[PDB]
Amino acid sequence: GADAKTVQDTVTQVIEQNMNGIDNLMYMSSNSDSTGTVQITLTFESGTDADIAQVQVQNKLQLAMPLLPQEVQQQGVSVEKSSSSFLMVVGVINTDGTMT
Amino acid sequence: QLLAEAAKHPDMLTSVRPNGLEDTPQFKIDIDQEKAQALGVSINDINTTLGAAWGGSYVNDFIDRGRVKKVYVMSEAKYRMLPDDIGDWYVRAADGQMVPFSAFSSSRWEYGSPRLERYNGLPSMEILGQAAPGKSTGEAMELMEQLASKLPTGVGYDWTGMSYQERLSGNQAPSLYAISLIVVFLCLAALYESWSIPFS
Amino acid sequence: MPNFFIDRPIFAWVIAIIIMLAGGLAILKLPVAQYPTIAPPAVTISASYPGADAKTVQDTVTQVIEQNMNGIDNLMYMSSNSDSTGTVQITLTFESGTDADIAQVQVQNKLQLAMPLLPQEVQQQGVSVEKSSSSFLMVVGVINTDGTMTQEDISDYVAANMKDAISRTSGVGDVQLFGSQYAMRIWMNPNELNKFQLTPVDVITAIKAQNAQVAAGQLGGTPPVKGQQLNASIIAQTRLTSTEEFGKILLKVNQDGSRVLLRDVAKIELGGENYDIIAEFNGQPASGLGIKLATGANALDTAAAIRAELAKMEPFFPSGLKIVYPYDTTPFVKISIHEVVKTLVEAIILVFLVMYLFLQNFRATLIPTIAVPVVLLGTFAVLAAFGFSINTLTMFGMVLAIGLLVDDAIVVVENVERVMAEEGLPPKEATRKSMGQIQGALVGIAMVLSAVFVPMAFFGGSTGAIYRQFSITIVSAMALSVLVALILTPALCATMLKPIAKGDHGEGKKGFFGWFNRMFEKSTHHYTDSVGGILRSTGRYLVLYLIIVVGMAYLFVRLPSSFLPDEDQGVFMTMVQLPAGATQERTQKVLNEVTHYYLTKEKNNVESVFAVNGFGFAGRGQNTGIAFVSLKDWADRPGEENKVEAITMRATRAFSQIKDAMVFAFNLPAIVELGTATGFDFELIDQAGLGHEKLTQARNQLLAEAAKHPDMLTSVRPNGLEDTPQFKIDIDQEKAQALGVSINDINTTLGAAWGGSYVNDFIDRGRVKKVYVMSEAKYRMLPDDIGDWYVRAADGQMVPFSAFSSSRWEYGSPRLERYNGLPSMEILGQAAPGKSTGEAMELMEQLASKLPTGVGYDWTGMSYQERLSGNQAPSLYAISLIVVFLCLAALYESWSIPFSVMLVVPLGVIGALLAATFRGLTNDVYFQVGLLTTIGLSAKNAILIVEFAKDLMDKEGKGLIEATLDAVRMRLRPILMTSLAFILGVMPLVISTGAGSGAQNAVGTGVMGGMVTATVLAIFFVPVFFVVVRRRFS
Amino acid sequence: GMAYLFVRLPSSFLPDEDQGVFMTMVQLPAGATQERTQKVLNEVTHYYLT
Amino acid sequence: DIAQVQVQNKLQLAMPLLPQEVQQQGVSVEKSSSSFLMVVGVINTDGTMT
Amino acid sequence: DTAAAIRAELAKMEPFFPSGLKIVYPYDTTPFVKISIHEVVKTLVEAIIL
Amino acid sequence: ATRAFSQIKDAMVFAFNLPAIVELGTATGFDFELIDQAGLGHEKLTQARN
Ligand SMILES: N[C@@H]1CCN(C[C@H](O)COc2ccc(Cl)c(Cl)c2)C1
Repeated sequence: GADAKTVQDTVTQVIEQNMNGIDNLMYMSSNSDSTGTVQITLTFESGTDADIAQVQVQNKLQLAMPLLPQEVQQQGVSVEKSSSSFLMVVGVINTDGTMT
Repeated sequence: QLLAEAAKHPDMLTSVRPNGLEDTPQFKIDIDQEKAQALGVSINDINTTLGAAWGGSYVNDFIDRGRVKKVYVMSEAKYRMLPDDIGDWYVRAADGQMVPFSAFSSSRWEYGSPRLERYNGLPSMEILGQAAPGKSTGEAMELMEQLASKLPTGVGYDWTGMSYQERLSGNQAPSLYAISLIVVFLCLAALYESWSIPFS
Repeated sequence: MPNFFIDRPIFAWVIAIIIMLAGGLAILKLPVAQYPTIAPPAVTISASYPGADAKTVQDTVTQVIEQNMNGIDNLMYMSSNSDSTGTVQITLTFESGTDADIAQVQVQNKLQLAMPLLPQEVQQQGVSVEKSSSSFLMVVGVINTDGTMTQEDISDYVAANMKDAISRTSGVGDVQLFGSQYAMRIWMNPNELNKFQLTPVDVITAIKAQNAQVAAGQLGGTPPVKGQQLNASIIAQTRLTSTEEFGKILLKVNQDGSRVLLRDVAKIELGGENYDIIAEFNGQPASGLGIKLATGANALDTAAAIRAELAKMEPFFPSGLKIVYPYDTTPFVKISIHEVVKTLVEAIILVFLVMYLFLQNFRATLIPTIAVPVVLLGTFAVLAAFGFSINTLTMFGMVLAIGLLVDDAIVVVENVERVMAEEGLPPKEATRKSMGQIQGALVGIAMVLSAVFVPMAFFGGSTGAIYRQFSITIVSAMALSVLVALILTPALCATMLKPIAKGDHGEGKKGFFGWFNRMFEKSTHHYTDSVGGILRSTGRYLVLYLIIVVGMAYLFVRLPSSFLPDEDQGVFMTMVQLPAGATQERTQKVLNEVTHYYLTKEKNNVESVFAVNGFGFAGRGQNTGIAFVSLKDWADRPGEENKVEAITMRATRAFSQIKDAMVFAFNLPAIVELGTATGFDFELIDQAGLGHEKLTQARNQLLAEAAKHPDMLTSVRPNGLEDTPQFKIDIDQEKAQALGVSINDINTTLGAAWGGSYVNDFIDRGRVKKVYVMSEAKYRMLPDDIGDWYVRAADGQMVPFSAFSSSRWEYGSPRLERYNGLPSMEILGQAAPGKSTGEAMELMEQLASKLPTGVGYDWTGMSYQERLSGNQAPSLYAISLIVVFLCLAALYESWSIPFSVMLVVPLGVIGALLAATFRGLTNDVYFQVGLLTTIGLSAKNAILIVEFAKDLMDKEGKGLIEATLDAVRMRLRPILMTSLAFILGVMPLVISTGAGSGAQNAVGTGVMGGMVTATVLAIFFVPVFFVVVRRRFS
Repeated sequence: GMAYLFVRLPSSFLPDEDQGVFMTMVQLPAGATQERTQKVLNEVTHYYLT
Repeated sequence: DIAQVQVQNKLQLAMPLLPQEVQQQGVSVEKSSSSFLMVVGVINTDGTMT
Repeated sequence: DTAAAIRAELAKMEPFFPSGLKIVYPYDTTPFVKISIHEVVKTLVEAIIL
Repeated sequence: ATRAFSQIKDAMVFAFNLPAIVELGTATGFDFELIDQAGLGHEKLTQARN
């Protein structure tokens, strides 16, 4: 329930302020949505240990966690290895038409 | 301006589009707190009413067929669509009187970005496009950066994702060729014990 | 193998080219830092609970966090401090080699699960887990020369405009703001609050209600009606933005209709989140950014990038804003690296000069000039491969290994030239014969030097980390030198050297060179005659060798020990400690006096003073302060009296006359990450819940007992604060209930007024900033001001604090310490002069054994490492001796001949000690590694002599005495010329007196003395050992 | 001639393949509702299936 | 180590949703064997402690 | 190694125990491991002798 | 011990030795899981297990 500008000021900038100084970080791209979502991707160099990169990103994020609004902590800020492409889509239909 | 310039080159660039959303209108609600206190309606009650009715409020969990699921309270659609539906929602006062939102609230229209993007910590916008049939992606990137060089001051560019890898490969190709040639030359000199055969 | 490359010079050239390319790539890619990771990994948990004393923080925060630090791997120990400023710091120290990231994430995760157990205020302020095992690469301060900006303004500007871009700079690992952003400060007036029957609770509630973000919803949101066309997001109450908006917050409306706003009962401004620390640069308000170097980064490049970025920022600064560098050790690092590189280059040039002086051949002099740089580049490549960086330890290790490198090159080239000038063979066959003579000896020397230097890498702890740099560097350089001596150098000798006649020893030359040749020939004849005379009476010289060994033991025992020399790094520190209960103003006056002294009485030596009033060492309060004094360039400070040593002692002597303040000026440690080399660190543990008072009594008893042993223990002092007066408020709860006053309101009013309360955030210029409500300073200074504060009752009447509470003065700890989860007190000391640290620790343990029941002890810091690595050296060096003996037996095919080599070890060592004894140096790391290199060179010379003698005895019918004489004759020249080259190369280090002169002198003095005595003694002691051994076992 | 050919040869990264699947992105103007997007999506589905 | 890190990174998302009483007791994430390495008991020979 | 560290910690604690308190090891499999490995070493030595 | 404790009518009492490796268990044993995978409930799962 927050504007993109407000969530960017309260969440995105605060988080990405401390995302510098991480090993083998090629670049970073973030976006802030009108629904209050903040999505920050840190792309590292090829051959980097993704587990170590995730641990370092967690270590850098925990410095900013107290500076985020209480509702953000309540919703939970997740740090995890990510991919940008779907391996597959598994759809489910109803051949009888009885299910909406 | 960059997109307009890119549209002028249909023979090289195709389907050049921005990977983002245009600025959307937003409905600003101004809740006057002193009027609410004068009418005897708590500000927390007003906030809860507005958020729950229009935005939906997650209350707590229940059990559906043995699975924990969420319970949501939200306004029915017909009372939630248009800006003039705000008047149908009332809030009880300390004395039990039901006060309308119009009695203590006003509204207006503004504009704002629904999705703000940043690259390397600076505001940015992502653009997507293809190379026209018969053209390569390298030529497309060359034309794109040529067009971007003619933008106002303080507006730079960069390549990301696939284009970043393509740029890196192109940049490091000549050094790869030189190093491989030197390695083969040294290997030949070592094996055949001569500087003549390596050069020949 | 040498024969393979003599016939294939181009293949050897290809190998050399590959080594050179690898070394160049490493040099372009190696990281550069002053020192490597020496301290054990350490993780600090910092939390703040504003307005609380040490005991409140300890009971509500420190103990709760400590009780949940379980299941974390490789933890050596844990310590914690809880200060009267409301701050708790918990340092967890892990075993060396522990992954810092894994330890940090484990600590943070165990703290995540303990977060719900902490007070809501601690959770709101946030608990930060950081890696404290590193130090600042640089400090960039920002001042205003116009006086238009306060400290808070400069800090806010730095946070908003400078910090982000500096953080984005390449090679920057962490940026810490020396200040804080703006905060919405609400300074409440108790009189005005009582006028309108308001309390701080009302202000907090109003701020929370009227400064918030409310989720509103969405127009046409899903699920929509069947004909919806418009979808828009609804915006509602948002955070306030300016002081005007906060001042307009409405607290109440009176019956007459007059409105009470926040501006009426409080002053609204943009201040700082905290006011404990006041930073000044030469008396002007200042902020700053501390910049830490990233892992694997180049310090010089990072500093250059930071300075370039600051220059880019400069044109956009407000009028009067200026950038300064209060603490910058990067110039010291640059000058040190330059000095080491220059030392290497001049060593190569001096080797060239000695080659030309002795051989009188130009193409002979080129061969070492090609070999040595190749070995150095290969060493750089090897260091890059093993994940090492270019630091002081590795660079000085390379400097030390120059001796062995030049020795190998000189041995090969000189032996080839000698064969050419004796047998008259052309270069190729002479090179073949020389390599056939020396190849096995070179391989054995490689094995022996590996045995000598590898055991250094297996020491434990921080000292082990320091000796592993030297071990790896010197071992890699030695291995590459030996490989080059078998691959490239023989090929160069075969391809480049011109033929020499069968009997040309240079006497036919004219000028200086002919005279030099004749002089050296007659000197060699005299030396051989004297050696024969010695071998006729070996017993007297065996007695002399026993005397030498006894003197070596004498000097080794009486040589003081140390870790690293102190350096004049262009900066030092001055700590001021005022009496308990002193305020910020008094500490500021003391700091201003210190700054005036430094900028007037030392204006030719001091560039700036960075006075930080608010925290010092082992404490943080209004009665402590620290000043960071930066010195001018070493070029501008010529002479002994203008260095950090003399300047600091003069400053301390001048400050000794300051009253009501203990002020001490001192130099930085060699490695700031560890304040080691200050004796022993001791922990006195409350093991039975005795309490703070009984622990204080036990500590006092221990200190009194320690004072009774001045001959063993010196300056045994507590590393903490004594109990200070505290103002106790006893709230009578029955009275509070009787008058209708809730205890929650009473406590909230008291804490918010006198301690300050963080309420919520607000958006200033697109940044979140905290909102604080505190009493205006006028009304929270003295006990009487307690009577100015009222609390509203349920009946609506404002009751004063005097109606339901009494007050008194008690004593309490302003700083509570814990070690390994138990209450503790830290005691620092050092052994008396002439006493070792181990025996001082033993006496401390004996004294502690007689302390009251329930009081234990532990050793932390450097004492813990000393107990870990105390007995390692003798065992590893016994293994080294055994391996060296086995390698020598393999080389010589004899069980006894090895001894004739192994006896050379004292001959060099004694000299080093003498050089260390006369110059006043100590047994530090540099001295020990230089001693090892001298031992290696002496062993190399003895090995070559014994190899030549035994080859003469075996492959020819020459006798023991005749073979020994001919061997010493053949080996005299290379020994002398190598010793001359190395001594001349290390002369600058001995004579150095500028920047980095401490380490340079430590490295050079021992090397000089050991080389001189080894060259003088071995040349007629090794033949004695060989002859005696061959006579006994035959 | 080799240098001339090298300089004029266009560059890319990897050839595009026919993987049996592709995507179609649809973006309506700002403020458009789910029903209009569904209408546009129904058109795209019709195109591919007719 | 990494398994525990990932498990706790997923658990801190659920932690806010757990009952406050559960949080006050302390949720623990551990990586240990299912069997006791040892049992260290404590008695009072004097019999003066319960 | 963990058992040895635990024993060292208990040895550190023991001097400060209240009078009568005493530690026991009702369940420790370490002695079995020690004796088994020692027995295998003894069999190796005896095999060399034989 | 098991034969003697079989006479205890108040409880199921079994004495047992641990295996060489605790986790491996018995070489002829199997561990089986019956899953309620249609939202049947606890009672229907109990009936299926019976
Ligand atoms: N955050 C507070 C506020 C102000 N800030 C001052 C810093 O203490 C700067 O003082 C120095 C200067 C040099 C070094 Cl090397 C170090 Cl460690 C500290 C502290």
